[PDB]
Amino acid sequence: KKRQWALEDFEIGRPLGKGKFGNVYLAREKQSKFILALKVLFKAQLEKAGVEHQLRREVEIQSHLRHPNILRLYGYFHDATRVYLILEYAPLGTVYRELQKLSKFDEQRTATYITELANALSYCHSKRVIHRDIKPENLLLGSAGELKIADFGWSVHAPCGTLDYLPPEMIEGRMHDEKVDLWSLGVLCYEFLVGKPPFEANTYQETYKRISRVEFTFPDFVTEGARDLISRLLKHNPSQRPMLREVLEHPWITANSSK
Ligand SMILES: COCCOc1ccc2cc1OCC(=O)N(C)CCCNCc1c[nH]c3ncnc(c13)N2
Repeated sequence: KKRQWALEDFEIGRPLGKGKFGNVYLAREKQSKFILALKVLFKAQLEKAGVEHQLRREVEIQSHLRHPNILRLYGYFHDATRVYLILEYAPLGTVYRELQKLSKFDEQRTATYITELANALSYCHSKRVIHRDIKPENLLLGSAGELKIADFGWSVHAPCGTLDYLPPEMIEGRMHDEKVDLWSLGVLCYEFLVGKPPFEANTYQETYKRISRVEFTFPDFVTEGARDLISRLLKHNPSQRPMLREVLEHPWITANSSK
């Protein structure tokens, strides 16, 4: 990097969101006036949870990712008690909150989100990078409503968390592959259109069985092109899922996506 960062370089503004390990704040770099987000994580929490060194890896990965639909990490630093991530600010907030406000997305908004996700994942696959738990809460909106993936690139542990967004291979304790991200598109496409993710339940263990079985239904208003895309992405067998190019070339995506 070009700079040594300290907290005194930044004027902190209001909280943008509150996470398990800490909060995200609006901030402004004092000398340049550059507005950004600062995500502040407590070291003690990271340690106790056993994710401290995992974060380090994901930050290094993230620091090398440049793409209009991937939230930019500009730098990072620390002090005795906290880690600080210096991020691109996404002024229209999370897709989660947009989904709550609208209850569900129309086909053009969904198709365009899926296209933008798929471009970002395709850029990440060209670097051998994958994701885990891509969820509306981790997807952000830029100044012109463009999707930004905030969820860092995933890095594994040595060889309780929510199951909604995980593919069969992750949960059955099996080998995994970039094709996890194809499963993620399927889950997200469904959730964008329907308003809830497709394997939801009141219990984790029930959600587990639903995913393993790929057991889900479509409400009557979900159209055939959409049912086609979602069903090809939610294949139990990773090899039967399409490639990212096939998602971008799918007639329902091309009929509804903004070009
Ligand atoms: C290990 O860390 C990986 C990076 O993860 C994140 C980077 C940036 C994020 C959120 C990230 O994770 C999710 C999280 O911590 N939440 C509290 C969810 C709230 C979303 N924030 C709302 C928000 C609004 N405008 C923003 N501009 C930039 N970043 C933002 C936000 N938040």
